[PDB]
Amino acid sequence: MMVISEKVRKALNDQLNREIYSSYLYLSMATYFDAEGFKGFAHWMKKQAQEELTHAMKFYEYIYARGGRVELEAIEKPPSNWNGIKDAFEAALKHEEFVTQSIYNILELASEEKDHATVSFLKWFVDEQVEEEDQVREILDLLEKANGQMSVIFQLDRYLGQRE
Amino acid sequence: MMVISEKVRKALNDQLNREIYSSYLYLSMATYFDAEGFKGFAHWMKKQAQEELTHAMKFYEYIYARGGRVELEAIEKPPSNWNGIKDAFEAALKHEEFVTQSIYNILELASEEKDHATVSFLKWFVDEQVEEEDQVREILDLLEKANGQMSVIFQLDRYLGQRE
Amino acid sequence: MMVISEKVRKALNDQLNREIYSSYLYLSMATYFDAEGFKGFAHWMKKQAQEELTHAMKFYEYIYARGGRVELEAIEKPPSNWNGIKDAFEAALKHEEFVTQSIYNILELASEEKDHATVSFLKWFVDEQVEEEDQVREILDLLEKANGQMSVIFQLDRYLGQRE
Amino acid sequence: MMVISEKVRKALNDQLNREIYSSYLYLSMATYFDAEGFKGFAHWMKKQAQEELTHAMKFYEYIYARGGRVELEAIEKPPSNWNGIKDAFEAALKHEEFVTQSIYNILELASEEKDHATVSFLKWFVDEQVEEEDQVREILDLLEKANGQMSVIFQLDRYLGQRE
Amino acid sequence: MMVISEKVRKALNDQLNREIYSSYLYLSMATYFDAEGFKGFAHWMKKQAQEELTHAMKFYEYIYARGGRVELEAIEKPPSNWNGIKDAFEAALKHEEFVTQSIYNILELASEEKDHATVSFLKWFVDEQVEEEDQVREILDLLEKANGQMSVIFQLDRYLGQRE
Amino acid sequence: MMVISEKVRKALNDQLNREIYSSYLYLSMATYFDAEGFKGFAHWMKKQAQEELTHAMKFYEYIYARGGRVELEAIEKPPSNWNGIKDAFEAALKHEEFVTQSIYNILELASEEKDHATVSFLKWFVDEQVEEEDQVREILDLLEKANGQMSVIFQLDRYLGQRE
Ligand SMILES: CCCCCCCCCCCCCCCCCCCC
Ligand SMILES: CCCCCCCCCCCCCCCCCCCC
Ligand SMILES: CCCCCCCCCCCCCCCCCCCC
Ligand SMILES: [Fe+3]
Ligand SMILES: [Fe+3]
Ligand SMILES: [Fe+3]
Ligand SMILES: [Fe+3]
Ligand SMILES: [Fe+3]
Ligand SMILES: [Fe+3]
Repeated sequence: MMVISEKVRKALNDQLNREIYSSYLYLSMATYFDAEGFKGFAHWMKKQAQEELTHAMKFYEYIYARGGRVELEAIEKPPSNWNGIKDAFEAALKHEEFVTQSIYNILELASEEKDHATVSFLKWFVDEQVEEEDQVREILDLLEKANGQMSVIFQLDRYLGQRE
Repeated sequence: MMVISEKVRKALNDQLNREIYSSYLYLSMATYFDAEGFKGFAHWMKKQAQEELTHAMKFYEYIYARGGRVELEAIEKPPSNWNGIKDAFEAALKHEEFVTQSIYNILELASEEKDHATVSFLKWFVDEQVEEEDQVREILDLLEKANGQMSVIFQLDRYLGQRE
Repeated sequence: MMVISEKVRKALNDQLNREIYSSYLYLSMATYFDAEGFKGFAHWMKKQAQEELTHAMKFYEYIYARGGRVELEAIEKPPSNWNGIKDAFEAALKHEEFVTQSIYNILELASEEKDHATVSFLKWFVDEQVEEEDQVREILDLLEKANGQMSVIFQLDRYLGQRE
Repeated sequence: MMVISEKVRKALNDQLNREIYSSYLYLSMATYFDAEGFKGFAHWMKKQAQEELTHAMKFYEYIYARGGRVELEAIEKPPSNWNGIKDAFEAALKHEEFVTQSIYNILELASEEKDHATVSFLKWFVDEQVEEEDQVREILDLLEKANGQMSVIFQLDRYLGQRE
Repeated sequence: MMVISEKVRKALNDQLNREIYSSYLYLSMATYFDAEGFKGFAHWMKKQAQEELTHAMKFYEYIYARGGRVELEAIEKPPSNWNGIKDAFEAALKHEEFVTQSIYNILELASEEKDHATVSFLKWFVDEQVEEEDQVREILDLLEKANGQMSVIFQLDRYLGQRE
Repeated sequence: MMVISEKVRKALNDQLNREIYSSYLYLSMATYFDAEGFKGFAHWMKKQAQEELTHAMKFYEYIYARGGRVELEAIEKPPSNWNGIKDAFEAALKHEEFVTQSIYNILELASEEKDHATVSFLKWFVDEQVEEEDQVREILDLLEKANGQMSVIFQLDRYLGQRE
């Protein structure tokens, strides 16, 4: 039987679906970059999309480990175009900060319910979000320095296209 | 410039989104098998979901190679429950036969337009569909022979849980 | 259930039986070459007979993959006497060209029915028949040049006897 | 020149053709097992068909070694269906016992003619027939013990499917 | 004797000669890049010329495999001057798209004649042309982004000069 | 700036174009040998065609090293048929002797102009032409000894077909 509350189960399932959307949004940013011919930025976003799916499956396996079940929900259509390289990465940063706040909300729900197992499980994501946000902020700072000069933006398309 | 027609680009983009849905459907079947305690069947379905993502990305890269762009659409909520193991695999077979017909329709459209590049590209998917349909039919035949015997269902769950 | 039509299943089953006969014909050619004391030509024909069985089994496995069944039919007695070495290889070429036309007829039937899976499956055989015909044409050209000279025919016997 | 009698040559050639039919019969049993969805039993029968061809070719090479020639005859249509797994293997046992008696008849004929070379050649087949018959009896014993339990028949299908 | 029609043989021979011209055109592009001091772009074009010769020899061997013969025709003088790097690669792209259409025309002729062997042979070039066009489009996108900045064009010259 | 005279540059460019024609001529001889069924002689001629391209590219790189430019000219249609194997190799010998005299004419022009760099560059070709002529003379001597004797011509075809 399920040892998380239905309310914590719902919060975790909601977050799983949010991570699925995150993966889909980053794939959409990849489609935009590929349409604009930045094959390295697109590669970076495809890798990010794969990473978000691993987040979703961590939520999946935790839900089942606590006796719950996962219900997949409809996936909203992501935006398909951005008003520039900066516009896309600013959207990514805004999205990741929203994901961080969502995880925070689950953590406090679990803590109020004295569900220490879920509180502890979420630590990994708190720490991971620190890094996700930082990587996007670093990219945005580089884009600010480039100031639209393609001499430099070529170098950064090439470097992010190196992501493993 | 785009060297596929807009109608062929649309058909290919539609199929990419269909493959994304397929992946999500197989993930949902995994949520069902895991809820029912069949971790080997669930494992098989997670592997199948990943395979469907590789199909989607094959369409993605071909579309860009012909000068088109991809637009991701909303993904419909899949079913979450089946009336038993057979019911789920029968749903999988019906879905794969629908995917095959979808591929056939693109092939016939591209052939009507004398788009030999797209006709040739689609051959890989025709052959792959033969294999996917056959593997599900094989599982259904084994389940029919098992006739609900848990000894045999345990053995098959093991076997499918070994999928690489 | 069977997802090829009965007319296509019958065409494929007919061709499987045709490939069995091909194997048997080449074994009969081996009996002739061995009776004439050309063990290298006989070796080549025994290898060709084994190759034809691999063709039959490719049809076999495709038929089952599409939900059909194979029915083996009577095997006609092959000829056992030829006028000479070149006449045997000329008969081989005529047989392979007949096999190619038989395959073409299946492809055109499948295409009429929009059975794209079977059309795609048969491509391997179209390409292979090009090679089968060409290898016999090459041997026939060498035998025409030899012009019955037993010195040269012995060299060709030793060379064909090296077939792997 | 031929140093076997024509009667012994005919007996050996008749047996070569019997071995060709044996191979074809076992391939037909494979068509039945594959239609019934027992891919391991079918695999065993495909291996047996290849073994029977090695028997035919041992007769072939001996006939030529004694200065005779081989004449291939029409091959009769084998049965395509059996009333079940045990029915098919009972047919296989009856066939192999008929093959053994046929070999015995050649041996007795050659002995009457004081053709010691052929009597000695046939000892390999006498000994091999002991093993062929015994392997079928062992499978029939296993099927008798299984008594139609699919739990056990799955085991036997996988075990026979491991045949090298 | 020839098993392609004279019309299909002439279409294939015409294409072989077109592939020879393609090779010569790319060598001429190398003469331009070397005159402009871009040794890496020139290296890329020398490698491309060699690849075009392999295309010509594939047509050569297929014509002979179907019993035809090759007749080499005069090769027209290629252009030797372009208005810049991007202009040369735009010419390469236009040339490759013309080559693709030429191949399509042969494919449609062969299909009209039910020459399934030749249609199938041409599939390889259909797929290869997809790749050739895409590789030139990728180079054109890089040159577009470079926007005449010699900093980037030096790097691109080195990179293309590494072609194996 | 160009440090060869225009007259020497034109002589070298003319010779580069002559070497291209040489390559094409030897490919045409290959088309003849393949039409006649002598795949070893054809192989030898294909290897010779590639060797002539290496000659052309040695002229190419020297022209650029001295500040000149290469202009590729139209290639004349080579003969496609010869009155036999010996006729083809006699034509090859006559061609190579013509090439040697052409190189000599460049050397004498450069010496008149005291262009010691070009005189020295051409020594490699003087020495190479000695070998080019000698290998064809050797083949012609073998063919004279063979005297149309097909037994011997087979041996010569296989030997020339081993060319690396
Ligand atoms: C290389 C880009 C990968 C594609 C990312 C797609 C993002 C949206 C996909 C929707 C979800 C589909 C189901 C995926 C389940 C994966 C489960 C296996 C373990 C990761
Ligand atoms: C040493 C060379 C051996 C050549 C043997 C070729 C025999 C050809 C006879 C064909 C007709 C009988 C076919 C029987 C079925 C064989 C199935 C084998 C694959 C499983
Ligand atoms: C770096 C080398 C570049 C050389 C390109 C030359 C293209 C000129 C075309 C002329 C054709 C001559 C015949 C060549 C036949 C070669 C056949 C064998 C090799 C595939
Ligand atoms: Fe995430
Ligand atoms: Fe798929
Ligand atoms: Fe065949
Ligand atoms: Fe036997
Ligand atoms: Fe090409
Ligand atoms: Fe030369």
